Amino acid sequence: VLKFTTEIHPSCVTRQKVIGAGEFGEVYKGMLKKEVPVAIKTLKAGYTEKQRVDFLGEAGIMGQFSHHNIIRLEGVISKYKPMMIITEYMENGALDKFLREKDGEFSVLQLVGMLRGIAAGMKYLANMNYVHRDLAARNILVNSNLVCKVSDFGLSRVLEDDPEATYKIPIRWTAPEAISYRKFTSASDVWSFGIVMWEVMTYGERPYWELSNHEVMKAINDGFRLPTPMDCPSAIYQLMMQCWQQERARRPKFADIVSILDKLIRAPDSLKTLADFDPRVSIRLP
Ligand SMILES: Cc1cccc(Cl)c1NC(=O)c1cnc(Nc2cccc(C(=O)N3CC[C@H](C(=O)O)C3)c2)s1
Repeated sequence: VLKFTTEIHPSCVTRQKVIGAGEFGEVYKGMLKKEVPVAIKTLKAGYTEKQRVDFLGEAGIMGQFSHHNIIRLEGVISKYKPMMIITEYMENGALDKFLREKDGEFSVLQLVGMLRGIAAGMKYLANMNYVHRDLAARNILVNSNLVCKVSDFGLSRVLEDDPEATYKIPIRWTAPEAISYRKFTSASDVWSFGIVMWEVMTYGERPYWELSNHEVMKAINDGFRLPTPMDCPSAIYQLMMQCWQQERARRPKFADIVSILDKLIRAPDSLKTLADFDPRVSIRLP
């Protein structure tokens, strides 16, 4: 896969600021030689064979894709150490943190547009035979045009690197069959997409609040589902609910999701009809 990747010389790359970090490398904002901003992920000397395969495997996978809603690879530094993966720079960072910092600042149409973009990237990945396994707002990046792009690619590194994945998966974003018998498919990614819809429409509320992982699994198995967000179009809540069908075959495909979201956006008055919100509090005044 790496034959598809541009090998970039280190003198073309300036790291400027740390924006992410782990035990074996960091992510930087930087510039790439007409200079352009880029994100730069490093792998420090001493890495194992498995770490090298996982790290360059992420770039190898990303280099196979060309889609507006999938993070673009610019190239790699593999002939010098530390090794680096260089991608486009998404100026607004991770979607979950972005929404929590911008609570209430977007229109419903803007939020639905973000979901359409995520769904288009996921339809592309699914049709390219790539199962994400860790779809969540924390793994979507947002640029200065409000474009949302799917990130976090690889094999075993995806669930290994995510702190939300517990002994190892991120339970409350994961479909039942993936938890119960390890069946990860594009239809389990659709379940996750339903969770991401709820994260977007709530401005980054944590799914299921303080329920424990066991309590979430028991609730889902008993037929409970997340309640409607505040100010959520009825069509959007119906769509996320259908993503959470227990029976995999009843879930929409991403092709259906993209189609529905595009129709709603193109007739935006459809989004003015809101699902009823069940208040958890009662305020009464004489
Ligand atoms: C997705 C991917 C896979 C492998 C290797 C790499 Cl280099 C990448 N690309 C990335 O991780 C990223 C691309 N764009 C990113 N943007 C980003 C991430 C986290 C925070 C921010 C952000 O909003 N910041 C605002 C304050 C600070 C700044 O102004 O740079 C950081 C931006 S991360």
